[PDB]
Amino acid sequence: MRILVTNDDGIYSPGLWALAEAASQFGEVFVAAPDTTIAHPVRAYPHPSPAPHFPAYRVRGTPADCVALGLHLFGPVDLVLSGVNLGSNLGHEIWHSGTVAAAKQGYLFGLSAAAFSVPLNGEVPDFAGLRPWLLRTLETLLRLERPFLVNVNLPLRPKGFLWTRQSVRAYEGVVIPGEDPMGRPFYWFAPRPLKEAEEGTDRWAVAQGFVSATPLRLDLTDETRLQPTLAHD
Amino acid sequence: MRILVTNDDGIYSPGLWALAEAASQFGEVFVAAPDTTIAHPVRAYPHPSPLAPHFPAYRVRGTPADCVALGLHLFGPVDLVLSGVNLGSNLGHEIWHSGTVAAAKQGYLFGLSAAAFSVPLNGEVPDFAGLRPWLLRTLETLLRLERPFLVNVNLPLRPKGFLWTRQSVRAYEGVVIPGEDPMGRPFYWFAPRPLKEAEEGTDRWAVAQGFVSATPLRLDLTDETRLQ
Amino acid sequence: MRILVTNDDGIYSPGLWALAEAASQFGEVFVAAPDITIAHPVRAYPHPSPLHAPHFPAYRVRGTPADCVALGLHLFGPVDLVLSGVNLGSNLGHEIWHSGTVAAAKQGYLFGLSAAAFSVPLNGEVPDFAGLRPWLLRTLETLLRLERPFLVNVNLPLRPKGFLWTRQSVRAYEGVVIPGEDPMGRPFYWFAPRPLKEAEEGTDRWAVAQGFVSATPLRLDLTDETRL
Amino acid sequence: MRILVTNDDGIYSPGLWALAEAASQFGEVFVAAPDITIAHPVRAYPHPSPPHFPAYRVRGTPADCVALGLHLFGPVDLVLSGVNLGSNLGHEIWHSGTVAAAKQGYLFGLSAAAFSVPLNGEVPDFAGLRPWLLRTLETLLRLERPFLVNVNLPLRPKGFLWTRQSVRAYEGVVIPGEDPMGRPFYWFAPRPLKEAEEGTDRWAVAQGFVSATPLRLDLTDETRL
Amino acid sequence: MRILVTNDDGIYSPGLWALAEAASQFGEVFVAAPIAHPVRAYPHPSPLHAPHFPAYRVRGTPADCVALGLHLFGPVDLVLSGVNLGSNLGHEIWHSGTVAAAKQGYLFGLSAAAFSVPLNGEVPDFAGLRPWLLRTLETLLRLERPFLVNVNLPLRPKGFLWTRQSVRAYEGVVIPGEDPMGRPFYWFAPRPLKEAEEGTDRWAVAQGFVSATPLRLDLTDETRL
Amino acid sequence: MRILVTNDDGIYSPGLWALAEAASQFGEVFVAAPDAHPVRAYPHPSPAPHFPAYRVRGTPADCVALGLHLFGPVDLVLSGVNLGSNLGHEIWHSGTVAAAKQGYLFGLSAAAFSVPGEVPDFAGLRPWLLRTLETLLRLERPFLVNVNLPLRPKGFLWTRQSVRAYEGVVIPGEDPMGRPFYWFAPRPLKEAEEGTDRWAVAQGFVSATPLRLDLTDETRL
Repeated sequence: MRILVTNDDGIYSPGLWALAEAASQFGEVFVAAPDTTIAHPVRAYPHPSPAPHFPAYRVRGTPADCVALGLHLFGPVDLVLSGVNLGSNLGHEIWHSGTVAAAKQGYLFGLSAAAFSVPLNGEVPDFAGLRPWLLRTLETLLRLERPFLVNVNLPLRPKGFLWTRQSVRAYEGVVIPGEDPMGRPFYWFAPRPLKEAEEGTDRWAVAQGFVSATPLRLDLTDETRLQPTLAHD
Repeated sequence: MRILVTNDDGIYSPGLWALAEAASQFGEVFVAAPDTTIAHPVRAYPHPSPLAPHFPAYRVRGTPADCVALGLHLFGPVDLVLSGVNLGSNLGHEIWHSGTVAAAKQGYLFGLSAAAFSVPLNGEVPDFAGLRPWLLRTLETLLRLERPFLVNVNLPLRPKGFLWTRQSVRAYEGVVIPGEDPMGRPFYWFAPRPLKEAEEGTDRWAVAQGFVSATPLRLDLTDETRLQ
Repeated sequence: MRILVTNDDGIYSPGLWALAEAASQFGEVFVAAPDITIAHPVRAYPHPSPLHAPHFPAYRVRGTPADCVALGLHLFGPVDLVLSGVNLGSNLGHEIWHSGTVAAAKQGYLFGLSAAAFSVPLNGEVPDFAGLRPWLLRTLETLLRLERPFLVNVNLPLRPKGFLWTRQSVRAYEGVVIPGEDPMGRPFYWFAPRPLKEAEEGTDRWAVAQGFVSATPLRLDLTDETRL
Repeated sequence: MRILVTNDDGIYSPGLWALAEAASQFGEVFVAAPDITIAHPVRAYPHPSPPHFPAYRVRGTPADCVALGLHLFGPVDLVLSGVNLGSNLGHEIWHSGTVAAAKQGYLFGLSAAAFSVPLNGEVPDFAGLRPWLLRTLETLLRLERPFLVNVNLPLRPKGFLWTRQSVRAYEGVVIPGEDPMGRPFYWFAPRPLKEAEEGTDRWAVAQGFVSATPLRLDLTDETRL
Repeated sequence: MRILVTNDDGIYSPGLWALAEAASQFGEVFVAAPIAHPVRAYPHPSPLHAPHFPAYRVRGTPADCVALGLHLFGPVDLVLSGVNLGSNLGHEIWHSGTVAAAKQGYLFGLSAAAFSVPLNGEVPDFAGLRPWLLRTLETLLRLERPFLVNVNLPLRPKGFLWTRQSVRAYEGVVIPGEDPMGRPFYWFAPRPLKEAEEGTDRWAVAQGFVSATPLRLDLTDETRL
Repeated sequence: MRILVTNDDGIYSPGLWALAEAASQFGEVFVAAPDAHPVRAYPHPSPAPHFPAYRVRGTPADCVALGLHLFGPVDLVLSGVNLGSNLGHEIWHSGTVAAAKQGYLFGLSAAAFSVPGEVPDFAGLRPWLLRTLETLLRLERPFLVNVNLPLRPKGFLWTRQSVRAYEGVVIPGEDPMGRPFYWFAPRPLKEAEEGTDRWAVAQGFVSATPLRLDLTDETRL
């Protein structure tokens, strides 16, 4: 099988190259990464892979742009992988994730897809010690009914793997006033969750030391509110 | 009832004032809007509501989410968070990265009822003197629902109805066509297009039929049918 | 004229005797109501018709409503019309398919006799037969003018104020599946299918909703001549 | 595409899996089988399918299975009901639980097809009927949607045929008798006035032809309005 | 004295209202007739021919009737079930629905009795049954409490006997036969070995006496444990 | 000896063929399962060692009557294994139990077998079936025994029937739609006592309760 690897941090992110080297254990691997709805032009320049040579392209566009060009230039492609993003993509963060959107674009194009992320701020992800678990994870996804759309968060030092649901929490909008060093006022926006992540959620799983894998949906409709509204006698 | 009003087009967008005006008809309106992820600092300066009655307002040099948190601290408590009226649609796959929708969701995450308002664009501009009747009718409907609620609303340019809808979810084809600019440089045309037409009952379908579209949104992106 | 009357609620149901007394206005009445293709046994014992109206011959039957049509035609043969009802409960739209009341009539029609099923919408308040009698007589009068043989489904609201021929209501549906739980934590799904629009004028469902008795001529053939 | 498969015999019927298995040869299959309109509680339970298509046993009717089927698995593009052990021809179509489930599917907006094979004697050879189930399924999947067809496969199929429901007049044969314990009763044995007619599902199955009949939803007799 | 009258033949059985009227002669009578499940219930009119009884028609099992019955008319100190339109003697008790209701009442701490009468043949004259029906309740009411008795009234009582349940062995009589349409079948008509020993419910009602058997709830055979 | 096996879940229930196969290790087995009355039945092919089989268009009791006529003489009637419990009060309305009671009413030894979210792994239960059959086969005949095997038994135990008093909990409620109703969620006053079938299965033990046929309460006659 053939795999397209992209991300949203750039063609130089070591997480991009760690994902591609790991994807290569299961198939032909091709890379298309970002430079940084309507028909637009996209410039794509061949990029030499800094490991087993991977045909790569540097795209002047969005990650979704990469997936589309990556399928054109490298088709056929059976799977679309996005990451590994330097930074988590858990709970409410899934919504806005660029990494996730890349995988979602692949699913919308009919392929199977998965986003991979690791937490930042402090220690940098050690990709050598993460290779085993990256591999294990890929081996599992590859045993799912296709196509699939999955969101993966790997902790810094994984001890396991778990299928998770998204953490969904309420917050109290904390606004704390303050003044900068030179006198100018401002507001410190810092929302705190009203409770701890329940077990079974992606956030929990990563805090316990497990690779979290969440199957995503494309439909945002709240049918439990819609259906009753649409009913008649 | 106290209503916080915001958007993502800017304190200067007419869409924003059309909505605050319409919301006033149901309660005391407060406005907080963007100027143009974790504990971060944000600035906010008073702003005179355009002249229409006066609305306490603020321009926030941050995100629509910041506006919502900043509005609840500056005019709290609040009963409802309305975001829009956005100058561009927010149907289907677009809901995902909607700034307008982002603001409303923020209010929801704070225990409040919320709704985003969008009017389709890229051609002509909306007439908010004509849209007002449909806006009022829509708010009136929303306010009868059980609280809290999270609804996404799209209004066609000149509406002739109203439908509770579901999100249009469609598959695509990665149309990539080679080409060069009249100057000589090569490039790739990316033109994604849906494998089919929007279905009856979806938001996209409703709007194309001249109807206002109202979709109740879920916060959980988890696909439970692939988890169990 | 000879008339065979049955139902699918039982021989003690007042909905049964109301239709019998009513039919007794047009001819001699014989009753056969409850207590598979292969040949099967069926017991039938003489039953005393309630001594409150002109006593009519009757038989309690240890079988199905169709078994009833058959034994009746045999112990009372010959018969001109087979009446089934009055069913305590409605038999409208989609419901016509699995109706025991309609079924008995269809059976009579398949033996070459004219037949009609009578039902009255229930759930909550039970019918008042002294007041339905005029409507039973009026409906019966209307049916006896029809070219024979005929097969008709009749539904009468509790307090009718008119009569109308109707076609079967045919609405689209949505399967509402909302989760819940008994007072023991145990998980379960609440399932209630519901139509997606109001019933149309000219349908049985619309008529009774408006307060008009509804009558629908039925077809035996379920073949959709279109796709063939 | 995606397919929901059910029946009214239960989750253990060979007919059901002989259908799910043939269904998987055209798309993602999910099976929901059995154990009023007012809101009622329904419980489903994860059930191991014997290929491998996710499944559920539903403590409910077949309709319930289509409703639940879609909410726990759906969306879905098609509903399949069967194969029912026992035929569903002519007058029988009226009260078939097999057909009622496909019907519940159409009324929900999807295309639907109910499949059935005669019994009352010898069991069917599913692994030996696969030829025409796949063929019968190919023909339908190409039909203009949405559709609602009733399929009746004879035991040893030598062909196909679009049909019309056989509709016939009957004689209410009633012969008295008495059980061994001397008690009296009446034998009720209805029998048709004449044999099935060419073009009907009942005649087609008797000629060894797989029978499919498109079904209408409105029982209204327009030539009387 | 408050009494809940129920049954399993449904809200329109004359046997049910016949029991209520005999029961009202000894206290206030209330009526309800047909895991944690939801149950619907509606007000139902009592036959204006007898002194008004508050009644409900329940869309569930007779066990439900007793549950909802003690909730709506609570407090109740006696649950009577029947009069069933058919006997409930010997091995029949095990499976009787009329008995089940009374049983449910007992499980709830109340005393209870089930009443049955022979059907299939002729119809029971409750007016000509009211004497012994009344007398039977007088007796039942003198018993220590709570009690749980199965009662069977012959079509024309001329006495009353406390009885034991008839327990008989059977010979599995299966007689071959064929119907009119020519097809074969088997007649299963089990016949007991010996007759019904005297002192048994079956012997009593056959002599022409009302039968009353105190029932137990433990199905265990301690003598083999 | 000669063993007749039936159930009430039908001819395709793996629970019937698991009892039949287990019973074949003790005698010749014959099967008669459901889909003064008339009854029809048709030969049926067994899945696994070959057992003479029959599907009866009738009640479970019918299978027992019809099986003794077709394969008689028979010494033991085995009914099950039912998919779903049959403990305490439940015995009363058990079809599985009613089939065995039929064999008993006919002078034969009889036993009912049942197993309670998930499905039973019969290959793993087999050992407990054999072990349970041998035990039963050592009781004086005729006999009627009710047996419940938990999913993964860890013992055996001759039990009595659990007979608990209840409190009829009725709580008003209403469906999502709007239609109101009554919740009838009865509940036992106490917990299942030690040594009763229900308590026993709860402990993970196989349960076997000899059953009586007389429902008379002689202590009050």
